[PDB]
Amino acid sequence: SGAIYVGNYRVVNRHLATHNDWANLVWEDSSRDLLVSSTTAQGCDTIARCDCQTGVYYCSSRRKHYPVSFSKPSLIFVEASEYYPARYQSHLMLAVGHSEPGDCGGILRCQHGVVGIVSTGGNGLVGFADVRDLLWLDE
Ligand SMILES: CSc1ccccc1CC(=O)N1C[C@@H](C(N)=O)C[C@H]2C[C@H]21
Ligand SMILES: [Zn+2]
Repeated sequence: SGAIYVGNYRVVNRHLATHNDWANLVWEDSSRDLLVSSTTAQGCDTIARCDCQTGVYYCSSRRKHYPVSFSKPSLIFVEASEYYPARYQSHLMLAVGHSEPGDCGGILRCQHGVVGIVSTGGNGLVGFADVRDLLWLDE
């Protein structure tokens, strides 16, 4: 579980999105595991606009924040699931770190703000869905 709240937007994993998110849909992308829904209240999360490759992510399965080195956003194969068939997921960033299925949504942050959220994991790895290219979130 976990969301990003910037201005009149809510950013969640598309596989974890609720009925309200779909009733107030702004943009969704299956290949990125992202969904953006509109909000009534004003959100206050700063989105990072950078090329950072080091940051800190929240791990709800360990109740701890972890510093990580992460890859540049890319097309990375993800195995079949109960939400998506086997496919390349775009704008994904991998790091060495603990991830569990319910850790999806945990925020990855650098010194410049929110980078993205936990999307994939397993085998001593954690994958983050990047949100830095979505410039319309700020505007
Ligand atoms: C971080 S979740 C996790 C953790 C350890 C091991 C396995 C998983 C499962 C995983 O990688 N997922 C990928 C996600 C996707 N983007 O397609 C769909 C939901 C099922 C989540
Ligand atoms: Zn940064």
